[PDB]
Amino acid sequence: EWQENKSWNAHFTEHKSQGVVVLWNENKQQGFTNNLKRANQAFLPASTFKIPNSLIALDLGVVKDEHQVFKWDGQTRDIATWNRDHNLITAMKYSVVPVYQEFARQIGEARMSKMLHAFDYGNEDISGNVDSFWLDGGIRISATEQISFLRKLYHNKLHVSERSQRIVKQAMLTEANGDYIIRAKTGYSTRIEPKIGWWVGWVELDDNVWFFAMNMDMPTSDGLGLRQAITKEVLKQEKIIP
Ligand SMILES: CNC(=O)COc1cc(C(=O)O)cc(-c2ccc(C(=O)O)c(OCc3ccccc3)c2)c1
Repeated sequence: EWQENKSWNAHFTEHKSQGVVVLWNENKQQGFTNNLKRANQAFLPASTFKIPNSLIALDLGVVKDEHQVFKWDGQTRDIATWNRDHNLITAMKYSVVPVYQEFARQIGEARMSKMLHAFDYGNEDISGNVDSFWLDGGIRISATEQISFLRKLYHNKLHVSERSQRIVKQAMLTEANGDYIIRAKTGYSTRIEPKIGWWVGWVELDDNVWFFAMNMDMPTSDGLGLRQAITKEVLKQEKIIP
C-alpha cells in the first residue's frame, strides 16, 4: 500500500533542491513517495495550518462564512497583498497570517487544542503562542499525516460540520480547467530551522482523486515557485495531469 519511487528525485535535483512528494491514489488506496523517511518526518505546518484553522473558526462561529470581511488594521506590512481587506477565500489565497492570528486568538488555547485532538492533526501539540504556534510553536505534522487529514476533509469525516468542510474545500480552490481541479494550500516555514516550503492538497480528476503533500528545503524565498513546479512535474511523470 506504500511504494517508494526514487525517480522523482530527478525533479528535485534538476532544481538544486531537496524534499519529498507524497501521492495517494484514492481509488486504488495506495501511496507513492520519493523518500519514505522524510514523508513521515514531522515539520512545522506553517501556513498549511490555515486548513484546520479555517475549519475551526467556521465551526465555532468565529468566522460566519466565506464572505465575512476582515478589515485591514492599517499596519503596512511587508507583503503588499496583506495590506487590504480580506475574506476567508482571499486570506487563504494570500496566506494572510495576521487574519488567521486573529482567528486563533478568538478560538483560544482550550478550544484549539480540543479541536486538533478531535482532528488527529499531527502531534496535536499547540505549545507556544496561541496565535503563532503553527509557525514557531510545538505543533508538527508529516506529509503522510497531511494526507490522512486531507482525506477526512475530502470525505466530510472531520468532527466539524459538513458545512465548515465544504467552505474550506471551496477556499482551497487553486486551479481548474477541463483536465483537473487542484484544491491545495501552500506553506512557507521560516521561523524555525529547517526553512521549508509546503504544498498540500489534492488533484480532482473525472473518476479519481490524487491527494498530495510535498515539502522541500527553502533557504530563500526566491525558490517558492518550485513547490508547484516540482509537484506538477511529478504529476506529469505519473500521467495524472497532461
Ligand atoms: C507575493 N506574496 C503573496 O501574495 C502572499 O504572501 C505570502 C505568501 C507565502 C507563500 O507561501 O507563498 C507565504 C507568506 C508568509 C507566511 C508566513 C509568514 C510568517 O509570519 O512566518 C510570513 O511572514 C512574512 C514574510 C515576508 C517576507 C518573507 C518571508 C516572510 C509570510 C506570505
